[PDB]
Amino acid sequence: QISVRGLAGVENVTELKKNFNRHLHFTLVKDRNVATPRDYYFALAHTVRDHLVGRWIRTQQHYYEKDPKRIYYLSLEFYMGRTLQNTMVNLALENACDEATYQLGLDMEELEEIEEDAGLGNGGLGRLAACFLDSMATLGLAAYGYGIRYEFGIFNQKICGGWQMEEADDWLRYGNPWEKARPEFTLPVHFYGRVEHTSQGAKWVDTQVVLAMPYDTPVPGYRNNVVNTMRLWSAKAPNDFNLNVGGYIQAVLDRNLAENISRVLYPNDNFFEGKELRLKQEYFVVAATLQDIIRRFKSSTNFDAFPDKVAIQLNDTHPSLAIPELMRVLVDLERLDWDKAWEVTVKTCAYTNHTVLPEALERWPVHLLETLLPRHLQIIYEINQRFLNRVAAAFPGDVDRLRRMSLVEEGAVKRINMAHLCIAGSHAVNGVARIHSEILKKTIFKDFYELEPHKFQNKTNGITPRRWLVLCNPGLAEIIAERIGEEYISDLDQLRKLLSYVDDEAFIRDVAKVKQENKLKFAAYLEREYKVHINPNSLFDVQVKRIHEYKRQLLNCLHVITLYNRIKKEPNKFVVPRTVMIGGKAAPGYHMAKMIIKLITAIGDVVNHDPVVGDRLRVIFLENYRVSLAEKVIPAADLSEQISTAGTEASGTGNMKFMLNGALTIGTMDGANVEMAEEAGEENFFIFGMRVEDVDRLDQRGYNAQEYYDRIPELRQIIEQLSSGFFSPKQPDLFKDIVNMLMHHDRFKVFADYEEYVKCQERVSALYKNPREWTRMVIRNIATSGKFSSDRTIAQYAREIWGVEPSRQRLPA
Amino acid sequence: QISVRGLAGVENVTELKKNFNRHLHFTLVKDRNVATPRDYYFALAHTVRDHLVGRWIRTQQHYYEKDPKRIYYLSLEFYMGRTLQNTMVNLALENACDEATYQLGLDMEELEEIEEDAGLGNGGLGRLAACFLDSMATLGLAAYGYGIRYEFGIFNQKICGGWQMEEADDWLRYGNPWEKARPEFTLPVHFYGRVEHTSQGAKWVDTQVVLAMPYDTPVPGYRNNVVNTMRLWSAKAPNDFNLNVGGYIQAVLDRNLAENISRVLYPNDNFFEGKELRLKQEYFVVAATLQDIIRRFKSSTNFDAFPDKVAIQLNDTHPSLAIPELMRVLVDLERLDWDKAWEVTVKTCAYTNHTVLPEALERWPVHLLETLLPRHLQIIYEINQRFLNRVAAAFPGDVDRLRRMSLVEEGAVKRINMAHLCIAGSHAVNGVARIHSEILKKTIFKDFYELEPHKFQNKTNGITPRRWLVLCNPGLAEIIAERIGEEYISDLDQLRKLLSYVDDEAFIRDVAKVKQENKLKFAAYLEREYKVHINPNSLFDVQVKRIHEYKRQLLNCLHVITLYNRIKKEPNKFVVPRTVMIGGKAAPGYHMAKMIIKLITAIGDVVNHDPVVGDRLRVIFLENYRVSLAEKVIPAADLSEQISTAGTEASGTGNMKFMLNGALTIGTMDGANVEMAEEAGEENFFIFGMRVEDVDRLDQRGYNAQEYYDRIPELRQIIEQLSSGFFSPKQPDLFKDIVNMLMHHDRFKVFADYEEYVKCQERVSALYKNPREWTRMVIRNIATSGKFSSDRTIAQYAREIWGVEPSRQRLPA
Ligand SMILES: OC[C@H]1O[C@@H](c2cc(O)c(Cl)cc2O)[C@H](O)[C@@H](O)[C@@H]1O
Ligand SMILES: OC[C@H]1O[C@@H](c2cc(O)c(Cl)cc2O)[C@H](O)[C@@H](O)[C@@H]1O
Ligand SMILES: OC[C@H]1O[C@@H](c2cc(O)cc(Cl)c2O)[C@H](O)[C@@H](O)[C@@H]1O
Ligand SMILES: OC[C@H]1O[C@@H](c2cc(O)cc(Cl)c2O)[C@H](O)[C@@H](O)[C@@H]1O
Repeated sequence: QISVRGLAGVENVTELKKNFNRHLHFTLVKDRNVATPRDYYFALAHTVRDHLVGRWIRTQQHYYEKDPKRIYYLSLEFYMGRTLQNTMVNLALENACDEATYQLGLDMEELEEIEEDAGLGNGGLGRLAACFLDSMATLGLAAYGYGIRYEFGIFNQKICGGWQMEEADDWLRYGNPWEKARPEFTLPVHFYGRVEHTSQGAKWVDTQVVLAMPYDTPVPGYRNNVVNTMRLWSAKAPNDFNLNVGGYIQAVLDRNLAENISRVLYPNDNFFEGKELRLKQEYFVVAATLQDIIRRFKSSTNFDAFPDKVAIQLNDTHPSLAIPELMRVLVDLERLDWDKAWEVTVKTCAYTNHTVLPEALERWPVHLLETLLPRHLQIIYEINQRFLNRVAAAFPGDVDRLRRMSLVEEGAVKRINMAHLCIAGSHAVNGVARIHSEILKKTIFKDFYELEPHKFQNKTNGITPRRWLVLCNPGLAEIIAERIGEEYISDLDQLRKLLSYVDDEAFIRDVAKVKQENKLKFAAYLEREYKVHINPNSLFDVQVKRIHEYKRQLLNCLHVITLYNRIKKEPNKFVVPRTVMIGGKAAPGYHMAKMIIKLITAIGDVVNHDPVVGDRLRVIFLENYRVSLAEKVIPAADLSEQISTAGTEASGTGNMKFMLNGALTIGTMDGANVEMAEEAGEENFFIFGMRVEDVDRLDQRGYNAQEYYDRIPELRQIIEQLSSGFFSPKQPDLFKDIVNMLMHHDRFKVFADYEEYVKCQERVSALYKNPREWTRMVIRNIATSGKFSSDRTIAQYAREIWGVEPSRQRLPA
Repeated sequence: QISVRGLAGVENVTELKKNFNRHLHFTLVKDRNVATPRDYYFALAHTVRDHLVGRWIRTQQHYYEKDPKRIYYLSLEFYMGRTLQNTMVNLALENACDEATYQLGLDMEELEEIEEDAGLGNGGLGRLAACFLDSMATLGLAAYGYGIRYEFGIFNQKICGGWQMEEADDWLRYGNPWEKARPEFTLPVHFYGRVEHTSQGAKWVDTQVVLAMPYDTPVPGYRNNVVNTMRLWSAKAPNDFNLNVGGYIQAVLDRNLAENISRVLYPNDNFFEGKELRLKQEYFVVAATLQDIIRRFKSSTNFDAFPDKVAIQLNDTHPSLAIPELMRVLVDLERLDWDKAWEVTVKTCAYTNHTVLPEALERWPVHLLETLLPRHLQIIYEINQRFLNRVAAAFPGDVDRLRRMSLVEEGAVKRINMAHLCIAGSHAVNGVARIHSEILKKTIFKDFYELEPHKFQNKTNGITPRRWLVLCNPGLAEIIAERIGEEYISDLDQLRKLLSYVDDEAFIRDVAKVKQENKLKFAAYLEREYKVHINPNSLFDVQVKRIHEYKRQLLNCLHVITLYNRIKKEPNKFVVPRTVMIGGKAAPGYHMAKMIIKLITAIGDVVNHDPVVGDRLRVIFLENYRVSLAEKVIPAADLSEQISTAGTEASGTGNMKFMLNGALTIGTMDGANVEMAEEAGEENFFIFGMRVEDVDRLDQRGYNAQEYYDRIPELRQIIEQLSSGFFSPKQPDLFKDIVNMLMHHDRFKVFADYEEYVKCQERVSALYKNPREWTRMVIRNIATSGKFSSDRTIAQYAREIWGVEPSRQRLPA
């Protein structure tokens, strides 16, 4: 049907059809009379997978023969989403499979909706890892993603009575056709025990053993025939584990204890929970990965060349134990001296920071590490002593600097600062957006920047234009390719050529048409799957992301209520119609976030059923926000809400997704928003609110929310409505905690940005009244979004951190 | 190479080779440079499996269209062993795959040794179910095996310092290519809760739900293109199971609790352990199976025809809850009246008893059933009341009969006698050998036989000649086929034609040659895999079976010691050389059985290292006895030890395996031994010891072991050796418990059969001195083993219990 989706050749379609029928018969053991739609999905999945294997084998054979420097990307999260459509896109199979299935009497889109998301991440950090894997394969890098194969990913969110309910994401229930178990590469991981010192150094003994079994998933590059590997570890008990009948039966049942390590993803985003099971997960991934790395390195004695052949990227502090584990292996097992081992470690490891929020920083209690990883604690202490000796020599007499920079934090409970460990043991440390990286050098890591300025870098985040344009928005990808060709898909900077079409009436009409089509289709989805009615002609105002106080869904709520109150005051006055969509998951233990979800639904209940409002304002909570839902709602959006308090969102990536898909942005100068506005031009962005400097000034003075309440009558009305029980008539005091936090304990200064936000929102509504100029501004956004391709980000990591040159050259098919 | 293994056609071998390479590439994602021998096994397994699927689909399509009466065989155990070779045998693919793999540079036998046993059973009862499935498919019966998919089967046995150590049988580690998960047929199973009474009968409410997910395994018939299904249930938690972060994480981890139901096989053979987890397993299999049965029946309202379309066979009392569960479904859910429901239940269900040992009888505490299955207890009480009302009318005034026949046993703890339940609710009750079935009518079920004589039947056990001749002993199958053709494989009675070859010198030589080849190969195995040296010219004296006091491995031990003592007394006297092999697993909590294993190894330690003995006597404990080991050792045996105390081994099946494979039998007149001796003629069997009547006479008098000790000097010497520490010099009192049990607490009268046993063993050694007459007696055994084919057994069940006619006709290929 459409050009960018590849060729549907006669020979190809015929071959796909016969292989589909083969899998249905031999693989699924069904025929067309008994087959369920899920059987049809699996038949297709297996058919597409067959096209990967040849390329997968020859890519790994290529790396063995050429022996390039290998990149190891260590992460506790890979938010992959669905794999079927992505694989077709990267292999140029989409139109062929579409034709083949059509001739078989099947609708491919319907089959695509059957695949479960691989939800092995919480949000931004997990999705970044997924985008990065795609870009690394597209840029021909010898890269491996290493993580944990969680049996249960991020929970499925159900809304009951306006409240979030969690249910287990049993994503492996029906099987996963994409993974390949590799039990032959099973490795032992050690826990607990004690340290013995001998003539030949230290020994870690009396340990409990857990097995790490790898599962490999192919990562295809974009039409370059490269297929890289994501290797995820699963926890397995050894067969003599804990080994009377009561005794025997119980010993077998106790195997669950060891295997619980890979059972479940911790569902916290941007929040540190110091639980032992989480620490076990962090060591488990690190210990198994490093053994696998060293094994592969030896199968090429001399560890001097290790940093020339290995790069390890630490995704946040979660895999920080890689540093003392590499030291442990090199010193204790390989018998290298400390200084040489440390040189290798530093040159091998690099660290990416993703946050400045104090509650998100990993600080593990010494007593935990003492019991679980006694040898690693000893290595950490020795690392600390030697590091502080350097600090003392560089800044003699500065005793407070020593205490500030220490990896060991003193107090009620002694803790290890994992961020401090990562800086000490890495040759590079980067933030994820220009303003974020500057904040790191100016504030939390200032002392470290003063000691080693060369170590500190910026790598602004990006998103993959394959999943986040071609896959989710084919209609937009097509109208673009009609004008400038297909080359932009792997060179997103080419979108700048679209600036010469900003006055082209044909193109303006096509951009607006594609958006309208996306909006209509998404409006149908909401009726079909959630029985909700929306006006497709209204402005689609959307904030989708995890529920957090810093992301200020509450500020959005205040604006929504303002619009409702202004309508009730002057009902017969014209307003630009809006559909306000807010979606996202709250961490199960985050009470305030759960209260915010309830508030949103409570507002919808009042607003959506007021006859006076009509279809001029609708408030909808998007249930179970996840990658597959993002792929639907993002192409349908007109307005992207990126309204975190300045200095709190390290980068954001959802912002970049909306920009690429034809939405305009209302946002603070926070994270990547600053660079987005710089690229598009500030006149083509709806910027409002305090800058980081203004937040700082307010904190020095003291933030007093009452001041805003006293001086803004519209704001006072909202607070009085919330307090009195307007949005909860049966439970008048339901929202007392929210009002209290806003009035007395608001770390994120919601009131302080309220006035500017509302006024900026008025400017949005005014522009939307003029479809032609709205669309022209949209075109200027899409055209300047090229910087935010993860291909650019990864090319920067490759050249400036890993010391490898990306390649766009095809491998033979 | 050999005829019975089928044709190796040019077109077939070429097709097998290309499909092998396809699977290696597309399925295993390997090439010939990286492939492990395990990859080669899996490539072959997948290749052979492909040939099953067409037949599997058309068999189940056939049953849908023809709608025959369906046989449901309910068992907690299916001891399947390996599947690859069995599948090749039944499909006539063995020579073709042998040729195909040879041309690929691979040894097929080596690949076959890589497959794990499916060890989902303990011994005789589990293996019987497996043999039965094979025969039901070979006889074209619409039959389904229903059980539990245990994650861990029977433990692997390791011998350390002469002691049994258990380790988890992680048989699914590498995956199981034979099974097909069917999550679409997932069914809910209820536990706990309470009973509410309404206007419309009783309701079972507030229950905990566990999901039952089926996995289907194909069961091929012998060259008839029939492929039946074994459906095994796996336990799964619902997604809202148990559904704060501590709270959230723990709730997910607690899913293990529900899923523990299918985790592990209880490793007791012939022994009742009244544990709650076992009760849950029994209900789980019953509840899911019955829903599946009724679903299939409705997909053909009127339950009058239910018994015409459904037969349920209960394998021992383990699935006895099928009776009250069928009543529950019919009465509570389908709203049938009690009397009509009961009529249907009785006509549907039949019960097979496998034991008379009191410790093996299932008697569940009322308090357990009250908490776990409150509605079923109510139904059981009502069944009991109505049954006892019939007893009271038939035998008026006989109050003690009422108490004896009651399903409810009074005492310290009230219990439900599950055997009594099964008789009441079944239209047929059978024992597993003629003497066993007579013992049932004369002793434990005498009252029930008096009430309903028509209900009681015999069905003598059998074994499948496919696995237990063609598969494990191709050389013997071939020399037989050369003389009488191939028809005997599915009509074992034809072996009688071999009686006309008992004086044929060519055949005599061939039978002896095949045995010698088997012995040599097995002697090599022991060196290669266990570093033990044996004389292949010695008599192979073997007792393989579970370790139990009733099976009297101890009596064997006494004979072994007697031979050793007689050699030490007259060293320069000639004796027929023997290799005594004893193997089998002990239940983990069975202390005495574990002591017997230690005794056997202790005897070996002394005997095997005495220079005076030389290679005239060797004692070897066969580690980890299981189906795959049985297939090796049984064809290599000369003498089969079947020496249980008369009246204790219900049938035995190992006995039949040895008879078919050219070993002579030394045995008591117990279980099937009686019928074996009757078939072959008593002169061709080495019978010794007390008959059942003699045991009874001894019990009436009082068994006094001291009498035998006082009157038999050879026996006295052995006991004094055991007591003084001759077989345990470092631990003189190690075997004190064994001596004590033998002297004071021997339920199985070991001493009473000692004299006759030793004298009978002398007659064996004498015959072995004359190879020609030994072999002629062997031929007379093999020739009369036809009765003990499970094809005969199943044909009898079909005609006399299930009311269906077996068929030998091919389905179209
Ligand atoms: O984003 C994944 C897919 O979503 C599809 C898609 C988008 C929607 O807005 C709705 Cl409501 C349903 C749907 O299947 C798109 O049609 C398809 O082009 C895209 O590839
Ligand atoms: O019983 C299974 C298989 O056992 C094989 C077999 C028998 C043995 O005694 C030993 Cl030691 C090893 C072995 O692989 C037989 O050669 C083969 O004919 C048979 O099919
Ligand atoms: O770098 C990817 C994203 O990581 C986010 C992020 C930071 C963090 O410490 C933990 C998690 Cl789970 C996470 O998603 C940042 O908040 C966001 O600014 C950034 O865009
Ligand atoms: O019927 C098969 C076999 O079942 C055996 C048997 C009986 C029983 O109650 C429980 C188990 Cl696990 C078992 O294997 C009998 O002991 C044996 O005589 C018989 O040959």
